[PDB]
Amino acid sequence: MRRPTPTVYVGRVPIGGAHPIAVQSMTNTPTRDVEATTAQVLELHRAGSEIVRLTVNDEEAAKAVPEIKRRLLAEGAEVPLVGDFHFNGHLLLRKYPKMAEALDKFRINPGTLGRGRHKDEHFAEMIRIAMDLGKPVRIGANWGSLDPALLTELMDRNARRPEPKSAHEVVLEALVESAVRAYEAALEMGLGEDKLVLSAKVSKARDLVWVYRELARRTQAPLHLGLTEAGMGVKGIVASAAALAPLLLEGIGDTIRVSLTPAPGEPRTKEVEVAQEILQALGLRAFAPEVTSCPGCGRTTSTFFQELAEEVSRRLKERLPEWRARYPGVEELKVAVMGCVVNGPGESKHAHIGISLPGAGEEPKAPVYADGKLLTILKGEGIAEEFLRLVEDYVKTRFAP
Amino acid sequence: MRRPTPTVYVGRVPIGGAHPIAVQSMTNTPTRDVEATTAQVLELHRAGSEIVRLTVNDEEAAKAVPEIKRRLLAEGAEVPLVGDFHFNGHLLLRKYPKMAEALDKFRINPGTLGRGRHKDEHFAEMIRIAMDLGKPVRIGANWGSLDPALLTELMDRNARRPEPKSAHEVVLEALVESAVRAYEAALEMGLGEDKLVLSAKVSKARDLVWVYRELARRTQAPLHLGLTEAGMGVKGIVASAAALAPLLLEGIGDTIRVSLTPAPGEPRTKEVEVAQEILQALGLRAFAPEVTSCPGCGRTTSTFFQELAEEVSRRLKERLPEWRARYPGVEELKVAVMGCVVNGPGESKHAHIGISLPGAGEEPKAPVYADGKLLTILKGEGIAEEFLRLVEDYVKTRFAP
Ligand SMILES: C[C@@]1(CO)OP(=O)(O)OP(=O)(O)OC[C@H]1O
Ligand SMILES: C[C@@]1(CO)OP(=O)(O)OP(=O)(O)OC[C@H]1O
Ligand code: SF4
Ligand code: SF4
Repeated sequence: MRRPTPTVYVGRVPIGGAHPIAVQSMTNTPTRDVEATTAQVLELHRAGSEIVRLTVNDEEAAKAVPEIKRRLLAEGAEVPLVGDFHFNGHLLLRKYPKMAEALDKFRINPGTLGRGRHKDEHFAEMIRIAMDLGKPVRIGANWGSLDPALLTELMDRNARRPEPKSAHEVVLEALVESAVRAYEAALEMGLGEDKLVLSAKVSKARDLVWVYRELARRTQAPLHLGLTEAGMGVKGIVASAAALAPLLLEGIGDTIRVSLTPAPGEPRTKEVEVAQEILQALGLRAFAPEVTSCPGCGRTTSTFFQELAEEVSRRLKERLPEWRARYPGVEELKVAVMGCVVNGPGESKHAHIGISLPGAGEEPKAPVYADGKLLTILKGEGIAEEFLRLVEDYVKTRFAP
Repeated sequence: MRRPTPTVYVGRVPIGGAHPIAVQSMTNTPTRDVEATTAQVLELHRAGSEIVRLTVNDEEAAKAVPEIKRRLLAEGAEVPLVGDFHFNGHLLLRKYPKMAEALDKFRINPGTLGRGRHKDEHFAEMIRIAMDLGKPVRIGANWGSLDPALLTELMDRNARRPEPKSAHEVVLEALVESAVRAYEAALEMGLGEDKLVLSAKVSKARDLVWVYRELARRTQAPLHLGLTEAGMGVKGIVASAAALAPLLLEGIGDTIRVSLTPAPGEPRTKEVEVAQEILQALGLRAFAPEVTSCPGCGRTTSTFFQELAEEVSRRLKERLPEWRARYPGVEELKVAVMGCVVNGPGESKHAHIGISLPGAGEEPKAPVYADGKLLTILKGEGIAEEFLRLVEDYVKTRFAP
């Protein structure tokens, strides 16, 4: 099912149909602040961001990039950096060659190149720089910055149809056309297929699915997939997952970014967490152990069940750094915590290891299952720490080198 | 695209292809606690739960249901109640007819009916009760409680194939077969097509999509769709949305429930919120105004942007009760809050009303767009309260009766 694509290396990270779908993010510190940006790149990388983007918006930002890269390399952090260019990318890349060389990838937006004839020249200049330095490029369209000349073109084509489409449908058409035309122009200039990634983001899920299906049909490039401007909190999380899932299940998408608005004081790493959860939920990557647990209902005996589930989740997170170093494959661990006999044994048998608490009407004992069979039955006090010891014993055996 | 189905009324709430996809939830208080359960049914309903399920697990639970229903009706709360039966449903429904009459729907699990021959008799008894009272039924299979006799049957059929499938694939087959056979048996007994809903839940997203596609092909019934045992926190939210979205976009699903494990002390209403967000993200329902906002990046000028986005989201939530009463259609409101000129004007033009803050390099002014055109430009202090006044003025005009 995975769409075949050429491989594009973003630094040491390969993107494309033969490679795992890469998680990426973008900093939100001012790029001119070397200390703050370096720190956030590191933080994002440590959280799971395999590629990190930073805006390169003005001369002060450009001047900071080589120093950011130097500091990352000094700690052996080889996380690739993507520069995000708008309006003046051709000028910054021309004027600051050390910045152009320090970056691992350039992002161009076909709607933020300039006016009229200037747009093609600016484009060309950026692509020439990339070719000269052997850098990959993302041609990233976004409907928040759609090339107006292209929109008018397609509106006029639409108006000629026997059955014109809606204005909204035409905007989607223009967005795809913008990406596809810029992709083909870059190819025609001599930028290699191993150096082009495409995106074309919109902020509504159903629209994103239409767009990406069209991009995937009309191009061969690896695709950077994300729902732009997803918003805040649960809404932003849900919309992001709902938009990406249909496309990922159809084999479309080579790298993802989750565009969450942080709440004031919420860490910028949250979007990385959500990206990882999307991929893992769909079986496309394994990053860390996970917990399958029922909602609980009036059959569940006390607040113990919710406490135990949370304690297990916490413990897995705490053990992971050590486990990752010792036990190959542990990222695939699935642990169940269940509230009663209705689904508890059966769901637990589908995990690597699971506990079925006794709910209402049951004898006060908790069977524990591993590899689909009864392992033991726990009773009394301290069931949580007993179970967590059995999980540790399980991991040490199952994921032994 | 919506799959056509007969209409099944769950109380006053119609379920099926001609009706909006209904949000449902399940209580987690002990059903025997009348006060606690009534209160939680009300809370869930007020949060958006159009249908509420409660376990009816033992005689004490059964005895409480008529009193719960009576209390709800005394306040004019017509929220339909679904009784969740396992193991002893035939006995409780027989012994407590006032409970059977008080419920609006019975849920049966074909894997929790009993042993051997007893399973068909128990089934039949429950279906007979439902027919006698004119109640609808959900036949709800779950792979945590899969009928073992059916699994063996299908394992033996599998073993005879020239190319047997995996054990995991056979479990999925058995789950679908369990639901389909019980559905057909209920039809054959004389339960009407206007009285049968089906589910067949699994805890892994990709599996849920396979299962529901099969259920949808093989049956005509409205389908209750949910990812069972989704787990806690962001993982549970993401997995739920990722599993449901592909199916909802294909037109499959007539009611949903989100199976989140609450954190200790987290309200049971969170699953309702997530369910609403799934449906609204996909354009299938509109419950309340929403905010489209960028992630912010190093182009964004201060923590003001995140604060403003959050303030707008909060204000919309606070205004909604009044707005819903005054202004028809307001649930469809889309408001944008954007961090800079790159995408700010364009995204704002796609909302009903939006603000584009000035980011780095820009003059300290914030254009505001409404209905796709410039409405005003804000400057100075108090931009948040000015914008929120313009949102109020907008709503009063656009959503006027
Ligand atoms: C930074 C921007 C600029 O176009 O990048 P995109 O890749 O278009 O989209 P997203 O990742 O949602 O980030 C916000 C955008 O403003
Ligand atoms: C209550 C149970 C019982 O089978 O209901 P289902 O509808 O099978 O699934 P879900 O809504 O995930 O709730 C948990 C289950 O244990
Ligand atoms: S497994 Fe038991 S306690 Fe958990 S939600 Fe299902 S019926 Fe309730
Ligand atoms: S709209 Fe501007 S501030 Fe917001 S993420 Fe995009 S480039 Fe950054």
